Amino acid sequence: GVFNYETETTSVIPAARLFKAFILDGDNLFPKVAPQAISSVENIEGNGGPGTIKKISFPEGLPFKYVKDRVDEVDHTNFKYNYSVIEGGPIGDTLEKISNEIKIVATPDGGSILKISNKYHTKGDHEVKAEQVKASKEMGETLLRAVESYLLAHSDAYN
Repeated sequence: GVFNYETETTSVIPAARLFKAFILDGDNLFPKVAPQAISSVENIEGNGGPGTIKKISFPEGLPFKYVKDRVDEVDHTNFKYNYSVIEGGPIGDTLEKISNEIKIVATPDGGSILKISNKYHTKGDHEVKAEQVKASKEMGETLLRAVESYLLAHSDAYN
């Protein structure tokens, strides 16, 4: 009973840059440029290389505790990022596993669009709640905005 939440977002930053900074360096940004969304990531070790895990931890006031993500390999030339949320967040209820695939696209006059693919893997019970898909899509849009204005404020970081 998986759900295919194929959504997307828009950013003024070109695809490549948005990737090297908002998708390749979110651990040294999300918290800095977005201390309101992330607090610090812990793991990124070298145990599985392509497909390792990470422990993202938000600041207090969170209804959850943290979130482990699976890089599931990563791209670069075509700006692609196949990762997962697995354990972490509102786990339980009706959402145990979650595989997300992202694909940035550069436009001749539209900056870059982030094609997000939230594949939810719940376990029977009720179906994924769009509202829930929105909360996560909310932290994702806010972060994109953080790394979006971080490149301009700083000296063109990730250039």
